Amino acid sequence: XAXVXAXV
Amino acid sequence: XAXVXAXV
DNA sequence: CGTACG
DNA sequence: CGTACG
Ligand SMILES: *C(=O)c1cnc2ccccc2n1
Ligand SMILES: *C(=O)c1cnc2ccccc2n1
Ligand SMILES: *C(=O)c1cnc2ccccc2n1
Ligand SMILES: *C(=O)c1cnc2ccccc2n1
Ligand SMILES: [Mg+2]
Ligand SMILES: [Mg+2]
Repeated sequence: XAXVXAXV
Repeated sequence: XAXVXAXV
């Protein structure tokens, strides 16, 4: 759920 | 994440 | 690095 | 009730 590189 | 009634 | 429902 | 990444 975080999007630091993927945002899912 | 489960969709038993919303599916999110 | 943790968000997302009826 | 539990899922979703590079
Ligand atoms: C977001 O909160 C989140 C949490 N755990 C994960 C595991 C696998 C891929 C994506 C994820 N996203
Ligand atoms: C994004 O592409 C990405 C990849 N690996 C990580 C590891 C831990 C924290 C955040 C990350 N973000
Ligand atoms: C799915 O796995 C999941 C987990 N917890 C939640 C909390 C709030 C809304 C949606 C949710 N979805
Ligand atoms: C779906 O609409 C819905 C509503 N509340 C719940 C509570 C517990 C398990 C599954 C649920 N599904
Ligand atoms: Mg985890
Ligand atoms: Mg929970």
